[PDB]
Amino acid sequence: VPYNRMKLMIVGNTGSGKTTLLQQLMGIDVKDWPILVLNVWDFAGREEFYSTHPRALYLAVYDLSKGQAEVDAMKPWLFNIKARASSSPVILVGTHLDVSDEKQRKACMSKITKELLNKRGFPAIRDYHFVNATEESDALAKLRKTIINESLNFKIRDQLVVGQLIPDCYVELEKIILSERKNVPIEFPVIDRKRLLQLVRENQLQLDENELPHAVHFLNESGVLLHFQALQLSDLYFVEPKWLCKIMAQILTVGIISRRDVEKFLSKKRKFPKNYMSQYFKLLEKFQIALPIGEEYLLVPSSLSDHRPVIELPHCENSEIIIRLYEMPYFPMGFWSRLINRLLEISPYMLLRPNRMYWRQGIYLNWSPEAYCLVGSEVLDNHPESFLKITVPSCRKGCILLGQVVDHIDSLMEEWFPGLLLLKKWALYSFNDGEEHQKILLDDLMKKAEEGDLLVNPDQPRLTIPISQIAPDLILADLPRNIMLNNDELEFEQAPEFLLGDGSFGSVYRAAYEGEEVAVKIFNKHTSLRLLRQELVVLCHLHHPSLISLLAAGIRPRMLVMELASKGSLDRLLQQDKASLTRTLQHRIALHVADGLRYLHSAMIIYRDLKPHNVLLFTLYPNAAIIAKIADYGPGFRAPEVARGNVIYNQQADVYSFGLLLYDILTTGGRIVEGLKFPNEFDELEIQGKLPDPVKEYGCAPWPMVEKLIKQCLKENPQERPTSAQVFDILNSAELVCLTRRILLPKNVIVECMVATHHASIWLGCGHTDRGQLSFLDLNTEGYTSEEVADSRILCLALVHLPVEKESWIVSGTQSGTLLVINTEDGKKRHTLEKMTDSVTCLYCNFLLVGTADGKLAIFEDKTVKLKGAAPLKILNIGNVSTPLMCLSESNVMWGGCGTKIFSFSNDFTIQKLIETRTSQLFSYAAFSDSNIITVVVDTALYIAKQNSPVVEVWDKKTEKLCGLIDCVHFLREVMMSYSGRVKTLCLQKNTALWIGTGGGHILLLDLSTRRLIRVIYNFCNSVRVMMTAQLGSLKNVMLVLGYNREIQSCLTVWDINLPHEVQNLEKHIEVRKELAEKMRRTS
Ligand SMILES: Nc1nc2c(ncn2[C@@H]2O[C@H](COP(=O)(O)OP(=O)(O)O)[C@@H](O)[C@H]2O)c(=O)[nH]1
Ligand SMILES: [Mg+2]
Repeated sequence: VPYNRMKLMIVGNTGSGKTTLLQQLMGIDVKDWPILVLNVWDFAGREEFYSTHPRALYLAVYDLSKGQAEVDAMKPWLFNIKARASSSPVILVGTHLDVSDEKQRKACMSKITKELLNKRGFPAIRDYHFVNATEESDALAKLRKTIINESLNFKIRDQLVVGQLIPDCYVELEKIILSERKNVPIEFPVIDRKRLLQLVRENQLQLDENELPHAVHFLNESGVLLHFQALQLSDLYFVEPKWLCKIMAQILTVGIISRRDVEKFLSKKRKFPKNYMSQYFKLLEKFQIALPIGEEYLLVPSSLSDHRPVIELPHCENSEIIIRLYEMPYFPMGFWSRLINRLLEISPYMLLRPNRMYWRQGIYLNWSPEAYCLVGSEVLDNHPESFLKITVPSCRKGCILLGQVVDHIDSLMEEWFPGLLLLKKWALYSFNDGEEHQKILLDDLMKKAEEGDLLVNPDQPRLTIPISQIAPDLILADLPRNIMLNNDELEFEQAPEFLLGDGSFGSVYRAAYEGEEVAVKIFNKHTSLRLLRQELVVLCHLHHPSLISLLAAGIRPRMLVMELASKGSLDRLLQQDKASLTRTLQHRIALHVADGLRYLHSAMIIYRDLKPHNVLLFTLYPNAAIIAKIADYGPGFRAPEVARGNVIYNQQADVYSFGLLLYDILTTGGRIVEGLKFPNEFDELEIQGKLPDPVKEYGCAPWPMVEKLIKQCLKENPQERPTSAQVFDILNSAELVCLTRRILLPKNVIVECMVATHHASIWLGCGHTDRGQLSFLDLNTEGYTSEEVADSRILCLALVHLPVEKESWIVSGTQSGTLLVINTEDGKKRHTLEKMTDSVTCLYCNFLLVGTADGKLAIFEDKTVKLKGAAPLKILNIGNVSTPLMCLSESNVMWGGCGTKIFSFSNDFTIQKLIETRTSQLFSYAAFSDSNIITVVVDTALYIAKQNSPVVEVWDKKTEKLCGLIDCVHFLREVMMSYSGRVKTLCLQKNTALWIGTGGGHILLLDLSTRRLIRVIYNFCNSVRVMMTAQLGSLKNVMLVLGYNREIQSCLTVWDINLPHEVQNLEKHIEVRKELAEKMRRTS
């Protein structure tokens, strides 16, 4: 709809009469003026808004009776206007004509025809008038006509360039919002409830990702409300303009003042939340009201004395100091307060605190007679142009100070006062102490710097000056010793065959430095020096192992010598050698990139470019201290948020980009990268966020943990996405590396036993029901079936393998005592062996050993079990009706548990010793010692776990003695009723790893050679049921951990058998690099 509202900006200096001008025509006094409704902003006082937060017409008002001097005073105002809206209309109005002789009128008339109306650099004043008085006038009638017609003309001009007129149509929903924001009654008008207000007005502009940002954008430009977009009080805090302006302006007027006393006053004036108060102070900085000095003080630039304090500097002879001048036509408004804010952080030691003084128009830092710094404004007669003077003592520390000052000045101007980049840079020098200084432009000194000569007096050759004294910042004399270029080491040709690449900065060649391969950036005639120094500032102070460091810089040919990558960029590797891209290598690359991001984010630097083309590899050797680095720190791969082209980049954009990188790493084919070849789908795909399952879609081997990390990372909402610090923490995990698969079982399925086929599937029992039900899991497809095969509940399964006969059978022992034997190659071949006198408690198989609940051990001949109703070879009575067999271990002598005794068997099935373990109660606790044995692990000692024990007993089988206890509670006691500490199962690996499962979701990794805790693996599931060691169909060895996850959920987790080693190796890796980070940062 045809929006017909436009802003009127009235500017001028204090005492101009501009408010009364407005009155008759009809910090900032804001009121509507229906004529066309104008939103009139009367900048009554020094409202910095015109620089702190700069469809509008400008009315420039000045006092004619003051004259030409006032006209000149308006140049900064005009500059500022042009600097933010050169296309906007400007009407120049002189006032006080009734007390100003026409001499002044025509003097100022000629003044503006000579210096503003026909002068570039000012926003082409559209028209002008002179007014006698605000009583009324024909001049004012004409002015009103001018304002109206010109504002119409302006919007016509916008239609010619922008495409919008004074009835330009804007989405009506935005118009509605304006009205909704008008209707707001809040004591402390700070808005967050806007989300609700959207919901109050039905739900308009529902594209929160696009329409909402546009509405907000409009709301600031249209003069309705205020976002403050890196502040915390920014996005969710929309504030009434009247309060923002009023309160901050008042506090200025309510010069060093302690923060706390300001807080005291403010708390009485307006009871803001202390959180808001911290932001309040931050706003004072950003709006140039007050600058932070120490953490307890504010400078308050405005109102500082403007009578440069008497300062006597040490050093007096011309050769003792260095002087630099900046010639300007006028200082921009706010130039000084911004400059001061930057200069306050200067320090010659950053590579005692200074006695600082403030002039408003200058800063004096003291430190020491050895190194001090004075920056301030000075003006000479017959030279209208104002200008800066910088003075430092001529020595290395003085140089360092100078470098910092001029870098801040140039950066200030590039960001805030472009257009000037005027700024005539002069250096002062003399050929003899006691004489006057001579001026020279730095451009000419640069011409001489290229020659490398002394500055030579053209009239008298005997008089020369070593350039460095005049300009030690043209020659890079302020570099750290560590990066000064040694010209006897650097070896390069600049020949075509060494060209590695180029750009707007010049070109890059391959070279040698101190015997190493390096890359040399050359600033080949591209506004050099300034670009060079900008790069030097960024490169220094960033010293992380994952970044490309600087290996000396040199002004003689203007070079940056940097580290050259040995294996090249990731992108190439992805497309050229998947064999190198092992699972181990991939993980390490992810760590190194994550560190770089964490570091740069803590350094307040947004990378904005994470793609495979930017990742450099320095060795494919998986176990190296440094593998990947991020290039050039300081396309279709964009976050969907920033892809809109209407928001601001931040760490969350980088995080999203990282997630995509990780996705690209996961699928080593670079399948989405191949998608780039069809960019119309590729860029949109990323925008949609609808990425396909990396496993299913590309045929990529499973990698859980990472898979969910990517999903967690790539969220649509920036506030939901993980921080880069968190991303790293997640990547820093042995579990991440070694977890390979996780299969959930169907709801309400309880498996009490497992048999993996050693040849890729698992036979599962089922204790959920009370019926003999046998299930089956296909690891190749994660397929699952199940059928009832027996009456009573299946207790134990065993695999009979007869490779000689080319067949195998599953033996199912159950509660009834029967043995159901089923051919694995033929489900129809089912038969039952001689029924046992009690239930079957365990199976082992060659002989099929059947341990029953009455302590009886049946031994069946290897092949015999094929026949239905077959009887055992022999039967032994070990225990009794109350002492069941529960474990047959063998690692050809058997060992096992019977009640509280440990038995052992020969190859003739004779008892070789009955070790009563009840005597262990002399140690530990009798109710733990006196309990049925659950499992026996046979190594160089026996490891016994008893039912409901928290302690594992270690026995010396050679002497039958207790040789130690393992307290599981203790280990988890060190870890900060899920912590039952009950031991569930014991597995043993011959590399000394001992795997102990427990009641809660924890797995302890112990070191058998020292009996020490390697690591606690936890938050696995609710409870661990069984653990198996099994070789996969790929021949890879893994742990099969079956657990409960009560919602009776249960699941199978597959772990890489080398977990114990990965835990230790990873830990080492992380620590080594940690030390290197400190090494680098400390050198500086
Ligand atoms: N002689 C004369 N004085 C004026 C005229 N316009 C404004 N002034 C005086 O200027 C004062 C208004 O200043 P004001 O606009 O409040 O101050 P400012 O906002 O800082 O410029 C009143 O005293 C006016 O009488 C005029 O046309 N003729
Ligand atoms: Mg006023």
